[PDB]
Amino acid sequence: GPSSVAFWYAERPPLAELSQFDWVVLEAAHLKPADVGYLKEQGSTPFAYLSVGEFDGDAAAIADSGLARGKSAVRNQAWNSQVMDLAAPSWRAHLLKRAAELRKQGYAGLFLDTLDSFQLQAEERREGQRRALASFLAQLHRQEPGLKLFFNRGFEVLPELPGVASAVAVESIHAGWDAAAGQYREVPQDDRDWLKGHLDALRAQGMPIVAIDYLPPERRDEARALAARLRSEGYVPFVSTPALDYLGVSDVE
Repeated sequence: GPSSVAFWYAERPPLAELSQFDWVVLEAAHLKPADVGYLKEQGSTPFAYLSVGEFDGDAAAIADSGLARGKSAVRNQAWNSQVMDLAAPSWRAHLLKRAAELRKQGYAGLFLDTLDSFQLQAEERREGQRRALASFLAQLHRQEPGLKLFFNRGFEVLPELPGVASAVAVESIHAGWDAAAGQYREVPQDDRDWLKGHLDALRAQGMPIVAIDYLPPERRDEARALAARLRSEGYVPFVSTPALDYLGVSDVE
Protein backbone atom coordinates (compact mmCIF):
# COMPACT_ATOMS: atom_id res chain seq x y z
CA GLY A 1 0.00 0.00 0.00
CA PRO A 2 0.95 3.67 0.37
CA SER A 3 3.85 5.05 2.37
CA SER A 4 2.10 8.44 2.48
CA VAL A 5 -1.17 9.78 1.10
CA ALA A 6 -2.78 13.09 0.20
CA PHE A 7 -6.31 14.02 -0.90
CA TRP A 8 -7.05 17.15 -2.94
CA TYR A 9 -10.57 17.75 -4.26
CA ALA A 10 -10.35 21.45 -5.07
CA GLU A 11 -9.40 23.45 -8.14
CA ARG A 12 -5.76 24.17 -8.93
CA PRO A 13 -4.04 21.23 -7.20
CA PRO A 14 -0.46 22.15 -6.26
CA LEU A 15 1.06 19.39 -8.36
CA ALA A 16 4.72 19.79 -7.42
CA GLU A 17 3.86 19.57 -3.72
CA LEU A 18 1.33 16.75 -4.14
CA SER A 19 3.86 14.74 -6.17
CA GLN A 20 5.92 14.11 -3.03
CA PHE A 21 3.15 11.93 -1.55
CA ASP A 22 3.16 8.23 -2.48
CA TRP A 23 -0.57 8.07 -3.28
CA VAL A 24 -2.57 11.15 -4.26
CA VAL A 25 -6.37 11.17 -4.57
CA LEU A 26 -7.75 13.95 -6.76
CA GLU A 27 -10.97 15.28 -8.18
CA ALA A 28 -10.21 14.55 -11.83
CA ALA A 29 -12.44 17.40 -13.06
CA HIS A 30 -9.63 19.77 -12.01
CA LEU A 31 -6.74 18.01 -13.76
CA LYS A 32 -5.72 17.35 -17.31
CA PRO A 33 -4.01 14.17 -18.52
CA ALA A 34 -0.63 15.96 -18.62
CA ASP A 35 -1.01 16.69 -14.92
CA VAL A 36 -1.73 13.03 -14.15
CA GLY A 37 1.29 12.03 -16.21
CA TYR A 38 3.49 14.54 -14.35
CA LEU A 39 2.49 13.05 -10.99
CA LYS A 40 3.45 9.57 -12.23
CA GLU A 41 6.76 10.85 -13.67
CA GLN A 42 7.58 12.23 -10.23
CA GLY A 43 6.94 8.82 -8.63
CA SER A 44 3.42 9.37 -7.28
CA THR A 45 0.41 7.11 -7.79
CA PRO A 46 -2.63 9.20 -8.77
CA PHE A 47 -6.18 8.13 -7.94
CA ALA A 48 -9.40 9.69 -9.23
CA TYR A 49 -12.35 10.29 -6.90
CA LEU A 50 -15.45 8.30 -7.76
CA SER A 51 -18.65 8.37 -5.70
CA VAL A 52 -20.28 4.94 -6.08
CA GLY A 53 -23.34 5.31 -3.85
CA GLU A 54 -24.39 8.89 -4.57
CA PHE A 55 -24.61 11.33 -7.45
CA ASP A 56 -23.35 14.82 -6.63
CA GLY A 57 -25.49 17.46 -8.29
CA ASP A 58 -28.50 19.74 -8.16
CA ALA A 59 -31.85 18.31 -9.20
CA ALA A 60 -31.11 20.10 -12.47
CA ALA A 61 -27.82 18.22 -12.69
CA ILE A 62 -29.19 14.72 -12.20
CA ALA A 63 -32.03 15.31 -14.67
CA ASP A 64 -29.57 16.58 -17.28
CA SER A 65 -27.43 13.47 -16.79
CA GLY A 66 -30.05 10.88 -17.79
CA LEU A 67 -29.74 9.16 -14.40
CA ALA A 68 -33.06 10.21 -12.81
CA ARG A 69 -34.65 6.75 -12.88
CA GLY A 70 -31.79 5.47 -10.71
CA LYS A 71 -32.27 7.98 -7.87
CA SER A 72 -33.51 6.53 -4.57
CA ALA A 73 -35.84 8.83 -2.59
CA VAL A 74 -34.25 8.08 0.80
CA ARG A 75 -35.69 9.81 3.85
CA ASN A 76 -32.42 11.34 5.14
CA GLN A 77 -30.75 12.60 1.96
CA ALA A 78 -27.95 15.15 2.05
CA TRP A 79 -28.55 18.26 -0.03
CA ASN A 80 -26.94 18.27 -3.48
CA SER A 81 -26.25 14.54 -3.13
CA GLN A 82 -28.66 11.88 -4.33
CA VAL A 83 -28.50 8.30 -3.10
CA MET A 84 -28.55 6.03 -6.12
CA ASP A 85 -29.95 2.56 -6.61
CA LEU A 86 -26.92 0.29 -6.96
CA ALA A 87 -29.08 -2.20 -8.87
CA ALA A 88 -30.10 0.40 -11.48
CA PRO A 89 -28.53 -0.43 -14.88
CA SER A 90 -28.19 3.22 -15.88
CA TRP A 91 -26.25 4.03 -12.70
CA ARG A 92 -23.98 0.99 -12.95
CA ALA A 93 -23.32 1.72 -16.63
CA HIS A 94 -22.59 5.37 -15.85
CA LEU A 95 -20.00 4.43 -13.24
CA LEU A 96 -18.30 1.84 -15.47
CA LYS A 97 -18.09 4.37 -18.32
CA ARG A 98 -16.57 6.91 -15.92
CA ALA A 99 -14.02 4.34 -14.78
CA ALA A 100 -13.02 3.72 -18.39
CA GLU A 101 -12.58 7.44 -19.03
CA LEU A 102 -10.45 7.84 -15.89
CA ARG A 103 -8.33 4.85 -17.00
CA LYS A 104 -7.76 6.52 -20.39
CA GLN A 105 -6.75 9.74 -18.63
CA GLY A 106 -3.87 7.93 -16.93
CA TYR A 107 -5.12 7.40 -13.39
CA ALA A 108 -3.52 4.49 -11.56
CA GLY A 109 -6.62 3.86 -9.49
CA LEU A 110 -9.95 5.03 -8.15
CA PHE A 111 -10.91 6.24 -4.70
CA LEU A 112 -14.35 4.72 -4.20
CA ASP A 113 -16.59 6.83 -1.98
CA THR A 114 -20.13 6.48 -0.56
CA LEU A 115 -19.85 2.70 -0.17
CA ASP A 116 -22.15 2.87 2.89
CA SER A 117 -24.80 5.29 1.60
CA PHE A 118 -27.11 2.36 0.95
CA GLN A 119 -27.57 2.20 4.74
CA LEU A 120 -29.81 5.26 4.26
CA GLN A 121 -32.38 3.08 2.48
CA ALA A 122 -35.26 1.46 4.30
CA GLU A 123 -33.95 -1.38 6.45
CA GLU A 124 -35.61 -4.14 4.44
CA ARG A 125 -33.99 -2.83 1.20
CA ARG A 126 -30.42 -2.69 2.49
CA GLU A 127 -29.38 -6.28 1.83
CA GLY A 128 -30.40 -6.06 -1.81
CA GLN A 129 -28.39 -2.86 -2.16
CA ARG A 130 -25.39 -4.42 -0.41
CA ARG A 131 -25.42 -7.33 -2.85
CA ALA A 132 -25.78 -4.97 -5.82
CA LEU A 133 -22.83 -2.96 -4.51
CA ALA A 134 -20.66 -6.08 -4.12
CA SER A 135 -21.50 -7.29 -7.64
CA PHE A 136 -20.82 -3.82 -9.06
CA LEU A 137 -17.40 -3.65 -7.40
CA ALA A 138 -16.51 -7.10 -8.69
CA GLN A 139 -17.54 -6.07 -12.22
CA LEU A 140 -15.58 -2.82 -11.97
CA HIS A 141 -12.50 -4.75 -10.90
CA ARG A 142 -12.92 -7.28 -13.72
CA GLN A 143 -13.47 -4.55 -16.36
CA GLU A 144 -10.56 -2.37 -15.15
CA PRO A 145 -7.76 -4.56 -13.73
CA GLY A 146 -5.32 -1.72 -14.29
CA LEU A 147 -7.07 0.49 -11.71
CA LYS A 148 -6.14 0.03 -8.08
CA LEU A 149 -9.32 0.30 -6.01
CA PHE A 150 -8.88 2.39 -2.86
CA PHE A 151 -12.07 1.89 -0.85
CA ASN A 152 -13.58 4.46 1.53
CA ARG A 153 -14.78 1.97 4.18
CA GLY A 154 -16.90 -0.72 2.50
CA PHE A 155 -16.97 -2.95 5.57
CA GLU A 156 -20.27 -4.57 4.57
CA VAL A 157 -18.91 -5.72 1.18
CA LEU A 158 -15.17 -6.23 1.79
CA PRO A 159 -15.48 -9.77 3.22
CA GLU A 160 -17.08 -10.87 -0.07
CA LEU A 161 -14.42 -9.16 -2.25
CA PRO A 162 -11.07 -10.77 -1.39
CA GLY A 163 -8.25 -9.34 -3.46
CA VAL A 164 -10.28 -6.42 -4.82
CA ALA A 165 -9.28 -3.47 -2.61
CA SER A 166 -5.71 -2.21 -2.48
CA ALA A 167 -6.32 -0.16 0.71
CA VAL A 168 -9.22 1.00 2.86
CA ALA A 169 -9.63 4.53 4.19
CA VAL A 170 -11.56 5.61 7.26
CA GLU A 171 -12.88 9.03 8.18
CA SER A 172 -11.91 9.30 11.05
CA ILE A 173 -9.77 7.74 13.79
CA HIS A 174 -9.06 10.44 16.40
CA ALA A 175 -9.79 13.87 14.91
CA GLY A 176 -12.93 14.09 12.83
CA TRP A 177 -15.36 16.43 11.12
CA ASP A 178 -18.99 16.57 12.28
CA ALA A 179 -20.71 17.68 9.08
CA ALA A 180 -23.92 18.34 11.00
CA ALA A 181 -22.50 20.17 14.03
CA GLY A 182 -20.15 21.86 11.53
CA GLN A 183 -17.28 21.44 13.98
CA TYR A 184 -13.98 19.68 14.18
CA ARG A 185 -14.71 17.15 16.93
CA GLU A 186 -12.84 14.32 18.53
CA VAL A 187 -14.13 11.07 17.11
CA PRO A 188 -16.50 9.82 19.85
CA GLN A 189 -15.36 6.75 21.74
CA ASP A 190 -18.40 4.78 20.58
CA ASP A 191 -17.43 5.47 16.96
CA ARG A 192 -13.96 4.07 17.61
CA ASP A 193 -15.53 1.11 19.44
CA TRP A 194 -17.65 0.29 16.37
CA LEU A 195 -14.72 0.65 13.97
CA LYS A 196 -12.42 -1.54 16.06
CA GLY A 197 -13.94 -4.86 15.01
CA HIS A 198 -13.85 -3.99 11.32
CA LEU A 199 -10.37 -2.52 11.45
CA ASP A 200 -9.03 -5.46 13.46
CA ALA A 201 -10.32 -7.73 10.69
CA LEU A 202 -8.62 -5.74 7.93
CA ARG A 203 -5.40 -5.65 9.96
CA ALA A 204 -5.53 -9.42 10.34
CA GLN A 205 -5.65 -9.77 6.54
CA GLY A 206 -2.80 -7.33 5.85
CA MET A 207 -5.01 -4.64 4.33
CA PRO A 208 -3.38 -1.18 4.34
CA ILE A 209 -5.54 1.23 6.33
CA VAL A 210 -5.54 4.96 5.63
CA ALA A 211 -6.77 7.31 8.35
CA ILE A 212 -8.40 10.50 7.05
CA ASP A 213 -8.52 12.80 10.07
CA TYR A 214 -9.45 16.47 10.18
CA LEU A 215 -7.72 19.43 11.87
CA PRO A 216 -7.88 23.06 10.72
CA PRO A 217 -4.89 24.84 9.19
CA GLU A 218 -4.09 26.85 12.33
CA ARG A 219 -3.57 23.51 14.15
CA ARG A 220 -0.86 22.24 11.75
CA ASP A 221 1.47 21.55 14.70
CA GLU A 222 -1.21 19.32 16.21
CA ALA A 223 -1.78 17.68 12.83
CA ARG A 224 1.91 16.74 12.67
CA ALA A 225 1.71 15.11 16.11
CA LEU A 226 -1.50 13.33 15.15
CA ALA A 227 0.05 11.99 11.95
CA ALA A 228 2.87 10.55 14.09
CA ARG A 229 0.33 9.08 16.50
CA LEU A 230 -1.61 7.44 13.67
CA ARG A 231 1.55 5.93 12.14
CA SER A 232 2.52 4.42 15.50
CA GLU A 233 -0.96 2.85 15.57
CA GLY A 234 -0.45 1.26 12.14
CA TYR A 235 -2.33 3.75 9.93
CA VAL A 236 -1.14 5.70 6.90
CA PRO A 237 -2.58 9.13 7.75
CA PHE A 238 -3.66 12.31 6.04
CA VAL A 239 -4.71 15.09 8.38
CA SER A 240 -6.45 17.87 6.50
CA THR A 241 -9.63 19.98 6.18
CA PRO A 242 -13.10 18.69 5.26
CA ALA A 243 -13.00 20.50 1.90
CA LEU A 244 -9.71 18.75 1.06
CA ASP A 245 -8.40 22.05 -0.29
CA TYR A 246 -5.28 22.12 1.88
CA LEU A 247 -1.78 20.67 1.82
CA GLY A 248 -2.37 18.58 4.91
CA VAL A 249 0.12 16.29 6.58
CA SER A 250 0.95 12.62 6.27
CA ASP A 251 4.38 12.42 7.95
CA VAL A 252 6.57 14.45 10.30
CA GLU A 253 8.67 17.41 9.18
